[PDB]
Amino acid sequence: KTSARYMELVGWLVDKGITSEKQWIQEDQASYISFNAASNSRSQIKAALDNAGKIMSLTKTAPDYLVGQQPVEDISSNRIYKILELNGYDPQYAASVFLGWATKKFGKRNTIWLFGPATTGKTNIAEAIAHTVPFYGCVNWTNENFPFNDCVDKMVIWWEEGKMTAKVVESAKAILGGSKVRVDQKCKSSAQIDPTPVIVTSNTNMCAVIDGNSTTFEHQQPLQDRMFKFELTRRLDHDFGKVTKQEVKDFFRWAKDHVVEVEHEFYVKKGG
Amino acid sequence: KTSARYMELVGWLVDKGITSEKQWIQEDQASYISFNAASNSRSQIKAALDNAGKIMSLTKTAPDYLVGQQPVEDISSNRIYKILELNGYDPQYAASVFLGWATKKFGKRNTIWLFGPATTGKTNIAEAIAHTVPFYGCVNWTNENFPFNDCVDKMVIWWEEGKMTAKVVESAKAILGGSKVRVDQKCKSSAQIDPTPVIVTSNTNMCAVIDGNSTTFEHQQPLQDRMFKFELTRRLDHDFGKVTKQEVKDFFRWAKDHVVEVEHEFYVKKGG
Amino acid sequence: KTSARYMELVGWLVDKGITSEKQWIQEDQASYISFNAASNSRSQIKAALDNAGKIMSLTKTAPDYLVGQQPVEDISSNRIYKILELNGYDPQYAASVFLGWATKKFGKRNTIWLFGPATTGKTNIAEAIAHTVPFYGCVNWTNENFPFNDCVDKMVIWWEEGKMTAKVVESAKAILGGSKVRVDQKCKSSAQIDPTPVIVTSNTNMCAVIDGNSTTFEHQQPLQDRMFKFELTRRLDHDFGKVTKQEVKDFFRWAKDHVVEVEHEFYVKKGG
Amino acid sequence: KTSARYMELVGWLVDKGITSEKQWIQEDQASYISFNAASNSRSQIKAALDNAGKIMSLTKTAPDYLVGQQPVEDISSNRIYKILELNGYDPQYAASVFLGWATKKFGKRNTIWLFGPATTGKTNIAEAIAHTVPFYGCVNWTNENFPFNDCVDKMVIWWEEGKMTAKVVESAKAILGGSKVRVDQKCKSSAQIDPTPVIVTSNTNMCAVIDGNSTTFEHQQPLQDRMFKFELTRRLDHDFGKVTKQEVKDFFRWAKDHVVEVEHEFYVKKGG
Amino acid sequence: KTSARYMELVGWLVDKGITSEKQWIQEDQASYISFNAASNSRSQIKAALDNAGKIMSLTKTAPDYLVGQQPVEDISSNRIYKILELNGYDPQYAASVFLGWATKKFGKRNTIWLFGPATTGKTNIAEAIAHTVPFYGCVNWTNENFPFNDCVDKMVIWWEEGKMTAKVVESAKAILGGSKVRVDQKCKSSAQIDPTPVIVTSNTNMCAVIDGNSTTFEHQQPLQDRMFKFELTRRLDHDFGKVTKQEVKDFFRWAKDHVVEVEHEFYVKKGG
Amino acid sequence: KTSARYMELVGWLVDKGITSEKQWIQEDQASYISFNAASNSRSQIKAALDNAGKIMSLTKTAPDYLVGQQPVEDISSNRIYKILELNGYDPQYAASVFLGWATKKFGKRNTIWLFGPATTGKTNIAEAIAHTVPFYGCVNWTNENFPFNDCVDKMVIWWEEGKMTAKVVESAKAILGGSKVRVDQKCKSSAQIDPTPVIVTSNTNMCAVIDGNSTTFEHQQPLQDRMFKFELTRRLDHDFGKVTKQEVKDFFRWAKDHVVEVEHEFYVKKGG
Amino acid sequence: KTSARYMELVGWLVDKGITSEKQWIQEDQASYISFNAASNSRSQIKAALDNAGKIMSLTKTAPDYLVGQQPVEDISSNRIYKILELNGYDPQYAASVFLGWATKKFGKRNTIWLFGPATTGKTNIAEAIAHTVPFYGCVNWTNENFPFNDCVDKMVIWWEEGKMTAKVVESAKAILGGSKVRVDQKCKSSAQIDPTPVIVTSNTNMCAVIDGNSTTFEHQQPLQDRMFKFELTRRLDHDFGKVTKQEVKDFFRWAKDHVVEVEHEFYVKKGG
DNA sequence: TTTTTTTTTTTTTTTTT
Repeated sequence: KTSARYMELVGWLVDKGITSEKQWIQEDQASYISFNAASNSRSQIKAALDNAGKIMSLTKTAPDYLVGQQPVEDISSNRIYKILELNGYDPQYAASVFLGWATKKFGKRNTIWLFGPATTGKTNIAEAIAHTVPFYGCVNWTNENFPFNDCVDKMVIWWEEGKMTAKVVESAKAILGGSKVRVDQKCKSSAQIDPTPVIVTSNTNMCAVIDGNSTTFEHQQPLQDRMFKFELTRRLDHDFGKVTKQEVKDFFRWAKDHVVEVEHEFYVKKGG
Repeated sequence: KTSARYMELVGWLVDKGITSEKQWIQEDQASYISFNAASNSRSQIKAALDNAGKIMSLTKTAPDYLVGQQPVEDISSNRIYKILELNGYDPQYAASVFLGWATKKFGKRNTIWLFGPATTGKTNIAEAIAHTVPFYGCVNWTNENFPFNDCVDKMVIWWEEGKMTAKVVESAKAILGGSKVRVDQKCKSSAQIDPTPVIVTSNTNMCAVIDGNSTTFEHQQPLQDRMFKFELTRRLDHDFGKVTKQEVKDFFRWAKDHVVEVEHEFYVKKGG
Repeated sequence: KTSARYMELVGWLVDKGITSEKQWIQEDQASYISFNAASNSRSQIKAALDNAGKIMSLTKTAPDYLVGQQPVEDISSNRIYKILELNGYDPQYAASVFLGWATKKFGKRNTIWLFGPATTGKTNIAEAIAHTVPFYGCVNWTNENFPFNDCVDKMVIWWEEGKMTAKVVESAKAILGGSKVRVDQKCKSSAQIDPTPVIVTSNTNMCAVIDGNSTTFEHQQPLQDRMFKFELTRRLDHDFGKVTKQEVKDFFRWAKDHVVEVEHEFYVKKGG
Repeated sequence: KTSARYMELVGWLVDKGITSEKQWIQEDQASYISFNAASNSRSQIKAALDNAGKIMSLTKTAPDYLVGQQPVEDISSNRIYKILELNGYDPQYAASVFLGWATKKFGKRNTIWLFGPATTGKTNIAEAIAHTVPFYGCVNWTNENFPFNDCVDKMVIWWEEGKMTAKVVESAKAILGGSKVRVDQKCKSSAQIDPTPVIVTSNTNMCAVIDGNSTTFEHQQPLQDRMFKFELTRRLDHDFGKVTKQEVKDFFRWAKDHVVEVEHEFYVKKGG
Repeated sequence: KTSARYMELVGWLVDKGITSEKQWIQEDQASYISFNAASNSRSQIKAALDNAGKIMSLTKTAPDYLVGQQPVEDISSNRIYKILELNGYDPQYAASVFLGWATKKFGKRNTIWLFGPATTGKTNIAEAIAHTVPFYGCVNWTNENFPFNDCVDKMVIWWEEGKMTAKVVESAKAILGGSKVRVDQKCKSSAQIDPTPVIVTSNTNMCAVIDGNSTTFEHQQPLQDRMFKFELTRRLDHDFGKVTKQEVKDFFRWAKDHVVEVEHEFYVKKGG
Repeated sequence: KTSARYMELVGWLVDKGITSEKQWIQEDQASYISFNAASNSRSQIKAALDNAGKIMSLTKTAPDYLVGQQPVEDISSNRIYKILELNGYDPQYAASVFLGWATKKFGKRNTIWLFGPATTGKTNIAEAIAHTVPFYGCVNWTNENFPFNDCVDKMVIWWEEGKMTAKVVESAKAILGGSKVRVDQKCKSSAQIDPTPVIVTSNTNMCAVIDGNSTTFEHQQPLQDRMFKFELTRRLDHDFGKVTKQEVKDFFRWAKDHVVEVEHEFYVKKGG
Repeated sequence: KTSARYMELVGWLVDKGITSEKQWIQEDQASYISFNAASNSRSQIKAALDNAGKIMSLTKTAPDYLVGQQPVEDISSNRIYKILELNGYDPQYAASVFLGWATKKFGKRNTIWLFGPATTGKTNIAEAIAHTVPFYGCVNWTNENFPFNDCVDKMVIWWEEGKMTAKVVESAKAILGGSKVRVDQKCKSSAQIDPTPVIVTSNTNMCAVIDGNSTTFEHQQPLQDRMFKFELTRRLDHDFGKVTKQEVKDFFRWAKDHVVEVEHEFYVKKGG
């Protein structure tokens, strides 16, 4: 009276691919109600969801969720196209750089930073990128005792608040080049972080490592060599976002299709 | 077995719009009594009510109950228009601002602050609007530990007590500008907030942020540009309020039928 | 197995209007001991009592089950009128004020404050009134920063002894004129005190406010404008009172049988 | 099912001489093992004992179950007569005083205080009184935060050592005066102490009131008009006392037989 | 069958000389095997042993294990007699004092403080006297946070190292003077104490009181007027002692056979 | 079914060398779905895996898995061989030292301290060795309360970052050299550590002991006497990894085949 | 039901001499997994382990493990002869002293101490003696707050470090001197140690007693004239230790079969 | 046919400190 129920729940979770609570809430609430009525023991469903998430992360990496199964159709049918056109950035070169940074094959280069206002198509694009990947780590400096937290076995590490802290410079340097390092999470819990691309959204400077109560500038060369900086100037307009999933999938497919040459230096010569 | 019963209970809770035990006892009390008699474990009904509320907050909006299916076909039939012409404000402009702040037709601008003593009738209108929306929250800024405690998955955010706190200004600005944000809630909870229309009612100026024990003024530019400020000079009569749901529905219908353009401004003009 | 028992208990609690376990223990004993022997958890009885209290307070009021249909059949059949005449107060004016306080509709005026001897035959009357009505909030000075704690969901509120504090003055000011305001309570919790008619018994200067460690007289004009002062001087005999439900019902009936105009004012002039 | 067992247990606790854990263990020893074997849950027996104690303390006074139906025949039959002769008290006068103090007919003169060493025989009398009635309150002033700890819902209270503070003098004045009032007990809670007759046995002056950090005796007129003081002089002999129960019942019956006039003051006429 | 099994277990624990778990397993071993074969939860045997111990402590007392079963009438039949003769004490007077202190015929005086080395027979004799009785208390003054530990109704209260703390001296005085008292136990436990004979075995002056972190002699007069003094100025030979049950039985028999007079004062006045 | 399923799970854990949950998930993935479809009870599988891990840690060691099963084939063409040849380290001497430190043949010399930059290649080799073996401890120094982590019974104890502490220097010395000491974990329980080969990797000065809140070098003689210090300064190229289990097995087999008389000494000499 | 399982567990624990879960898993792991799969409750196993420990400690001592069960007739051949020749003491005299200390026939003389540098054959012999007997206490001085914590009802008290404290001097005197005494350990816990053999492993200032917050030698005589003290100088080699059980058994048999004269004195002559 | 409760494992604290 429990084996078949657990099997059906695991099958439904694998067929739907749930990652949180509101998702399954707006999806199909009949299975959840049936499970709650049959037994309030949420341990089984929690373990099943954890196993499903682990299998999806360790197997379905970032590119696995980037290559759209449908045809690319056209690149002009996405808001990112006109956004970059108004901002002024190379589409093919930017797509190639993003692919190289997400594939982790570049080596010590695995981090992108943006400098400019948030109204220039930054917050919307960051939210769209975070919502695209099903497993993403939203790291925030809400707890100074442990900065890095939700970012173990994920796909994209979002940095929308503050900058890189100085108390965990080793972890940041290891993640910049796709490496790993044992970092502490909550109270008594040291775990290793796997190679996961990081994207910044905060309107600050990634090089400005916050230490104690000021900024430190001692390892600017490695931070610049392991991170690609994109300057922002010309702001956007009104209602210049609303990035969906089909547009991102088509953009990723187009980027994977045509690939150009990419360098491996800080001073990126954007001239594709 | 219990799956059908749980599905029926969820459907009933969704169609009844229950928000707590009081509403459940007022509406259908037989189901609650039967569930309590069959088993004291209120975990099932609690989870069902939570899921129903989350679904209603993520799907239900304003036209579901704020806009009536049939308009009033007149103007001299509801005390709302009487109180409006007594206070002295633009009817079409006010309706447009209300529809833009509730239905969300722009983005940043998504807040309203109507100041008025306990005699101009604004308090009665605010209480009626709060009672209309069952899934609303009276986020009272009295407790200096967790202010935002009634704005997560709600219909309206009533601000009738207290001004603003300087400790959490980012979350307030994000809620005013229609977007998500993280608030330092409990020790093991801090999710985002869904874009919910916020209406102010306290006589104290909400723009004056309260920091610990002092008042700030530099943080007034965004608080003023992300909302519409209105003032009520003339009072009312002998108990003129207690607006019901039919009156609000008729007013919303009349607005949707007759609405001009919407302007982006903070200081209300002397017209209307 | 227990649905019938739960429904019977709920019906009995709604009929007898029981609010505490002591009342039910004193009244029905067969069903009580039967439920105790059956279910070893008081969750059912607690839920039944909560539902009964909600239906009696939120939906119902007090005079509905307080104004007995059996008139007094004469001018004065007890000693309440004799005590009132010995104290020195307006007859028709006092009756009108009492009817307005019981019904609540004569503007914001809905509170009485007594002052005089510490035993002017009022303690026994207050105790009898509290014992008769099933819903009564006894405001005690147990808490330091949160003195007001027995005013949410109640028919009448009684102020024992001690001067009003300054930590929660807005709640009292709102309850005086029927308004409401959300204030904090224990540790990490804020609620809105439901407006309820309040009566003060402490002869001390209740108009004064205890602010931290001083006596402020600022909150005096609104308190006097929203309340009626009763200056007590001449006391009664030895425990002159013994008010019962029948006496209160007869008084309410004889007062409703003859209603006159009301003179809203703070100073209750004894002469004329 | 368990209704019959619960009814039998209640009847036993009522008319079997069971009031505490030790008393119940000494009464029916096999009943405890039988109840433990029939059910491993002591909640039923705990609730039964609580209900029995409440019914015996609240509604049930004390003399009704401590006044034998047979006279004392001759006053020279117990050690109480010798103690009274050695101390100095009028037979009929003391009997009438005790009757009035136990019946609470004076309205406010329901208090007794003794001013004499422990060697006079006060300790033995207090021990006999405590052993007689099964229930009794024991107020210990060892902790200022919890003055009245053992006296809620009782018939006779015994003041061991220590004096009464000045933080809750109103509670003591209402208890000794034949009234009631909320009193702060443990867990920052407020309990109710009905007019329970109290008797003091310590040798220290009980008139001293500890207010904050001083000793004041302002409460003199009420303490004299609501209590009766008795000064002791002569002591007793080595190994004397050990008052039983039948002797107390016979003495109470003899006192009830001869009832005369009782004065109204603090210093009772020490004569006869 | 539960009641019959409980009664059989109680009878076995009573007629097998069982105190709890240690002695229960020492005397018999098949009881646990039978219990495991019948049931599994040790709560049954725990409650059985608790009830057996409570009954043994209530009914029987000290004399239950003092007088032997077979008369002997001889002073050279035990080692305690030779020890007391070598130390310099009258055998008849010592036996009379022991017989008078065992039954507690004096009342006020029921304690004797012994101060002397261990080679003369102090710690060994104390441990033998403590183990002679099945239920005994060990109020070892080792933790300032725990005044009286094991001593809730016992036959003999053995005191080893440590002195009474200036905070619960009244409880010790009442226990020594044949009376009860309430002493705080653990964080959530506190029971009274029954008048049980107490014997000290401190190597120093036990009359001293431990006040906070110093020594004070405030309660020395009561301890001197209610307790005798014993000094061990001599020393016995090596390889001696062993106070079995037959020795104590013969000693008590000889004491009861030879009864004289006992004096009451500070020092030990061996006059009889 | 329960016993058979538990036995099958234990056998699978012993065969596949399961240690954690994610490992078994990635390994025998069909077993998880089979157990979910058969029943719902993760406690059984958790206990089985815990018992299997405990057995493997208490019975197995390092040489049980370090020994290969076929010829080493490569002698100096592999990546590790090329790195060792370019670093100027003795191949045979290094292999003999590793065999003596892992196989426990040295006994008194079972500690290695690698000092130098991070790009030398020691960090990557240590991480690969830790990830290859199943059970392994990560004794880090992130908190000042838990000096050790999961080192109790393991194959290799990797010291990523941090330095030795002072509150428990005996435990660290016993874990490194191979002594004994009863370590005390939290305030609940504790346990010792089994002689497991420890390998250090932190580039910081490991000899710097953290005493309270300062740096002390008093506990350096034990390390100098029972530990070889190797200065790893010669950096490598740019991410030179690609380490498998077959290569490590071949290297261990070649080392075992080429073993002579290892020279014991703190500072590394020119014997290469 | 569980009678057969309990009997089987008791028989296995008595046969294999199991003293904990580790020993049970090492001797017979099949029954452990069988019981874990056929029953989740551990009450039966806990009771069996407690009974085994009681039977092995209470009804045992030191000499019980002296004369081995297998004759070997070994004298000078194992590492014991080498350690004796390196320490500089008479083998026959040392064996006789060890036998006398294990049998406890010298009254106060019941302890052995051996001073030396560090790894001078003392730690090896200490660890061998600790691992020989399956039941013993490891009174580690890692927590000076509770020294004598794990040694109650044991066979050998191992002292691998720390020094002698003044807070538990009575227990140490009773153990080394052969007596019994109760001492308070943790919060609400008293332990009584019996005359149990003690073996020291460290070479610290054992004579210096830690009193309050400093060192004192007040117990010079009680700590000197109560045990046999010896001095060492010549150390050993590397990997030349780890005394097994066969050598210890042979030495014990040789000492039991070869007994000479033992002089009662602390300052033992250098060379028996 | 016939039930329908074996303990359904009815669900569990606050603690573990």
